Amino acid sequence: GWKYFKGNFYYFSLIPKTWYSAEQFCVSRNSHLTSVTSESEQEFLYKTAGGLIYWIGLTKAGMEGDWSWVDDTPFNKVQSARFWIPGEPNNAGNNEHCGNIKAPSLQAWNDAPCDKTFLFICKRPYVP
Ligand SMILES: OC[C@H]1O[C@H](O)[C@@H](O)[C@@H](O)[C@@H]1O
Ligand SMILES: [Ca+2]
Repeated sequence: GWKYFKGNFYYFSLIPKTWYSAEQFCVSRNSHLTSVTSESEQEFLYKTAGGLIYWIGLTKAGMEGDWSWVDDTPFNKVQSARFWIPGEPNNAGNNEHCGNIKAPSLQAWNDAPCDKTFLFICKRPYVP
């Protein structure tokens, strides 16, 4: 069951996977792990997550370890600053190169090891 919000459908998984296995599941359903591009979308996502941890489309790109969205939405460092949990991203064990929705708050995101298994959220555009 996909949920609808502002022009996109979202799949909140019932089974946990690593970040990449999650992304492949999304891709098999003509989607991607979700990007987050506004306060209203962040709010929709974290509220729907209901306090459980879900992989989202956050991952590193480039030598400098810049964050990026797997669906290729340009990542806006300034506009996204308010969406991380205070203290994140912290790159623990120098091995946290993927991101999830963790806290039920506008400040929701944590960076975690890509090989950890969590539920996940796919995002699929509706094309009229
Ligand atoms: O204390 C916060 C810290 O908790 C755990 O160690 C992990 O979830 C880290 O990703 C996170 O940064
Ligand atoms: Ca972290």
